Amino acid sequence: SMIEDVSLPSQVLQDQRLKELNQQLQDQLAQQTPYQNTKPLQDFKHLVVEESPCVTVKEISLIPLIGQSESDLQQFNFVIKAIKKHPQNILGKCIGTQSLHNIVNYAQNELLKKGFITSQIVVSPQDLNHGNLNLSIQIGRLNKIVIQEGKISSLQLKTGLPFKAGDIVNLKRLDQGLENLKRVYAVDMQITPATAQKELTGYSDLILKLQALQKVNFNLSVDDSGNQDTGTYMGNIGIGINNPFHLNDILSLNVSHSLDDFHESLNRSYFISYQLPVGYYDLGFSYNDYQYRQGTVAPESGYPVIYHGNSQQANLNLSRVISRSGQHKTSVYGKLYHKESQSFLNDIEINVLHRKTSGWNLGVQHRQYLGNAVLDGSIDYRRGMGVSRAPLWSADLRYTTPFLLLDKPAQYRLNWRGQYAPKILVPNDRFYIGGRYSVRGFDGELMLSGDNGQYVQQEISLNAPIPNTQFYMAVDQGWVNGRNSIPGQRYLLGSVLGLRTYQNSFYLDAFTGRGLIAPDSIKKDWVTGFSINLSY
Ligand SMILES: CCCCCCCCOCCOCCOCCOCCO
Repeated sequence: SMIEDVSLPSQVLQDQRLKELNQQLQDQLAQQTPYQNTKPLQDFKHLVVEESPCVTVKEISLIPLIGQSESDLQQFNFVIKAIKKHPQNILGKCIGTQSLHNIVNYAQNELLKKGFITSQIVVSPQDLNHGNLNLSIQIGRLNKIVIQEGKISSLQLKTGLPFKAGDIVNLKRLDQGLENLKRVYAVDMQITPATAQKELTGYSDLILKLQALQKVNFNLSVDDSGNQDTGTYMGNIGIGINNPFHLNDILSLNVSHSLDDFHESLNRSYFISYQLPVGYYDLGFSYNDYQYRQGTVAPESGYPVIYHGNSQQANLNLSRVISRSGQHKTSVYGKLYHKESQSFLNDIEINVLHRKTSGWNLGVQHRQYLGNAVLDGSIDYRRGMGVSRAPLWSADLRYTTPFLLLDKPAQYRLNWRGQYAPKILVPNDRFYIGGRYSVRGFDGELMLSGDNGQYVQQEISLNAPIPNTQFYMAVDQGWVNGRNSIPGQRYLLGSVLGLRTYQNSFYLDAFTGRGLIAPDSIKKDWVTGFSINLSY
């Protein structure tokens, strides 16, 4: 007997659409604007200079101020570490007033490097009488979080901000907490000195002005893509609920209906996503329900042959920011997933196509800023069971930058996704190319596939003379290789030209494309696509 999932095309397109949807929801979360706060005024190539009166330093130490425990100072030994590490070998040199000023400025830049923007390196110059350079730290702390405007529960502050009153002010934790609050608020954050009767000297007040974002958001989309003969028609209802349980949380709902004339299929899809932050951590869970019907409902033969089936997927996600700055953000994550799928023929179940799978994902993601350019990507390791240690490597890379093109503002965009499988994969685990999600300019009725694969999408958009409009041209490329692939059919090259416009909560995206290079079994026909969305 010949085993066959006649629905494999519709399920591949659903997975690609699911991945695109999850990326768009993650991209909706506002990040902190990039900056370069640790800006060296003077480069510190040479701190020691030849000076009129100087003292020979024989010890560089960090010395507690009044009321400072040495556990408080243990966190700041990197300041003295950096001093002693400097290739000018400060220890044993003759230090006058100008070099001492430079050594202090260097240790303060190092303080700002690690994010302590309200702390200050001071010198206790009395012990220089004995050749001892003794540094001290004015530890700047947080006195009060002040909500000048907007409502926020005490629990929201505790879970969204990884810091509390009385902690040491660090810009990495301020930015993290600010990003968590910007999921549900428009946020204004200011640092001011704390006042006592008329100041608290070592303390700061965090002034927050909050304005809640629209609680309920709707997105209705219709898409009509295909070739000049056949096409697919999609309808999407997206609902975004903002801060429903007052936990800086976001709940997303999506219902999709599709009519694919390429595979004479009808598809419905339900998707729910919940996400809440806990300081540097992030918790998420999602669920997808997918159903299809395939065949001719009223055939000429009088023998109706309908293939239909359902598929469910549940996911639990946990990620933690491990490193961040004004120009980068890095996090590690772990996923737990369970999948279940069954197929039918005229309401009779095909037993050998009943599939339950489960497994876990481990990965790391990074985002990097330089100027107005954004670079972000991830690498993922997956392992899943069946009914057997099937390892899958996944990777992602995206790059965006503005640039001038014939003296008009423009944007360049590159999307790259790659998959490497050491072992044989089942059909659904393969990497597919050709269609709106993998290589544009192809209709997707026939896709190339391999156990290993990668595509790179490239696109340039320029502003139209009309406001809130832009033209774009795109060139995409796909590659498949490894098992489940046959040579000579391993490459796709498509091109797309189109336009996009936004008219007062109405978004249009239309493109016409064609396949440039393809194996003989691929049509290289002309394709069109029209997308309309309404948010309110
Ligand atoms: C440590 C592994 C991280 C994940 C890497 C997966 C991306 C590797 O994809 C390889 C698939 O290549 C298919 C054919 O490639 C031909 C073109 O190659 C030129 C660019 O490498």
